[PDB]
Amino acid sequence: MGSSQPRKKIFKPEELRQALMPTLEALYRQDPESLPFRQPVDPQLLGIPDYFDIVKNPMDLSTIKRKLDTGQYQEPWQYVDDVWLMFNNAWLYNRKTSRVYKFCSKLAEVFEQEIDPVMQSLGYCCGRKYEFSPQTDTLDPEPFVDCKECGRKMHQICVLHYDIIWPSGFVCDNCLKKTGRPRKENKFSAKRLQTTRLGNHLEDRVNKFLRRQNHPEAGEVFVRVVASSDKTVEVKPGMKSRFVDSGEMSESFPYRTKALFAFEEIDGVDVCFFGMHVQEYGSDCPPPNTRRVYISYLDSIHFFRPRCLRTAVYHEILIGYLEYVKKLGYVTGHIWACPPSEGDDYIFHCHPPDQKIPKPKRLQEWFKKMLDKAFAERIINDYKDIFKQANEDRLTSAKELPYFEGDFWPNVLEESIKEKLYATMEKHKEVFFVIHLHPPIVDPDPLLSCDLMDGRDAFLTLARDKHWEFSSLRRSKWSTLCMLVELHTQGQDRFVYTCNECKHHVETRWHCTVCEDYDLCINHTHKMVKW
Ligand SMILES: *O[P@@](=O)(OCC(C)(C)[C@@H](O)C(=O)NCCC(=O)NCCS)OP(=O)(O)OC[C@H]1O[C@@H](n2cnc3c(N)ncnc32)[C@H](O)[C@@H]1OP(=O)(O)O
Ligand code: NA
Ligand SMILES: [Zn+2]
Ligand SMILES: [Zn+2]
Ligand SMILES: [Zn+2]
Ligand SMILES: [Zn+2]
Repeated sequence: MGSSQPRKKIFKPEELRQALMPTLEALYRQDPESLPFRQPVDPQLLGIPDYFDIVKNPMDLSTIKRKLDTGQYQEPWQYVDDVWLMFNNAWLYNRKTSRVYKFCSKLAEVFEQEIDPVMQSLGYCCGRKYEFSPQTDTLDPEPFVDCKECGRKMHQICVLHYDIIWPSGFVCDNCLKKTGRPRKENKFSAKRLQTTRLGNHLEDRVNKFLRRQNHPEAGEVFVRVVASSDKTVEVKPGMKSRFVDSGEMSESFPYRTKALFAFEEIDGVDVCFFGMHVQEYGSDCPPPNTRRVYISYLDSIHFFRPRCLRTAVYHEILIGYLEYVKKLGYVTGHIWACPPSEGDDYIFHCHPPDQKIPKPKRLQEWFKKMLDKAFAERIINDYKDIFKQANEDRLTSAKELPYFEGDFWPNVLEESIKEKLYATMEKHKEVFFVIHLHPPIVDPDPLLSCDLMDGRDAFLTLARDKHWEFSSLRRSKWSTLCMLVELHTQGQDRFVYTCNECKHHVETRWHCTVCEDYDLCINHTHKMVKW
């Protein structure tokens, strides 16, 4: 296996030592925390024959200092990787309550805030050793990539490099200030996802809302509908033979499901922070589902900036949804406020460890607060929970309850035929909402075939494979970076162009500077370029 990198950056021992050992010194100065670490662990002094069967590679301050003094480190990452082995040996062998487990953690905390700046003016991203959170003994490591001119290794996630975006390879940031080069534009951006009138309504709505507070840290939000597709919900086999063979409810119900996500600009790059799947039952769907929308799933990662605006924006999105479908012609909407099972994530592959999953009452209350200003903003006229609504309308048949795909009710009914039930309704009153917003329906928006977001399973699965975690701000940015590459490139629709006056087909064409999607034939107010 041969090596080439003609003008590599090589660090001479004194360069490395002179820069890196200010950091080792900070660790030695921690008294008493550092004293079990100034020496290699001696299992016969400590009475733990355990150790070398458990820790297959001991490491300690003294060893790292001698490696540093003799020059056994060629690249700084080897120095960094050795102390993390020292910490990792500590955190492993010892119980999470040990004294030296803690000592270590204080040492880890100081090495974290010392190594990052040093490694940065050595031209590197951080001085951290990163590994992906466990899946179903081993962890997978964060990827690295090497600058095409430096040869110096950096965290793929730290510098957000992706070959599909920049196919000429990765080149570092100061080798571009010396190249005179600025980095080519990332054209695979959340904003540049295909725009739709639904998506525009919600981003246009929250955007000046955020200006309504004008907090300095706020950045742009892009809302995009990334998948849209006509589906049919089959009536499940219990109610199957008892209501449709009779002919009182339909065999299937046609709906249009959409998946839609919201992104914010953080540190200059798209971060995805909200996702939702809806079911829209139009005006030719027969009773009981006619003119009804339903929120299958909703999920969130909390890194929205600033956090004192976070939830407000979730609401304005939801508010904007009912505002949008009201006008298109929908009349009632239906929420099942059920908080995530397990450590089961609804949409996003791996939530932050310290993001709290609400108690159902908290989420119920949340949805009630959300609804209260839809009423007040003159948007919906009111809303009840399912019983102050079911028997206000005096429902008595099992066939009158809206019948949605994957909803609770189709399956409680499903094997209540197998074996009473108005009681199983009334226990779960506050988890199911019914929203009154108020001539056929028209979805102006086209259909977006994008299998990845055709239901929540495709996206979760692919992130698990590819370690697109939403665990931290930095991992969030990286899996947004790649989520968007998947949406842009391997979506299932490719585009025929039309010229807005001529009805006609175009390939050669002129496009407006500012119009949302406006081309016109060579065969007007706007500045146009030839595309
Ligand atoms: O930040 P929120 O407005 O998030 C609302 C969401 C519904 C988007 C969110 O909860 C989410 O990501 N849900 C994922 C799955 C889901 O909701 N599925 C249902 C689809 S119908 O508000 P939260 O409700 O998340 O919490 C706000 C504050 O309350 C604290 N908190 C949440 N959960 C808690 C539990 N179990 N115990 C104690 N406190 C809990 C959070 O820390 C939040 O407080 P801050 O001061 O903002 O940190
Ligand atoms: Na342990
Ligand atoms: Zn890094
Ligand atoms: Zn470089
Ligand atoms: Zn024309
Ligand atoms: Zn025009």
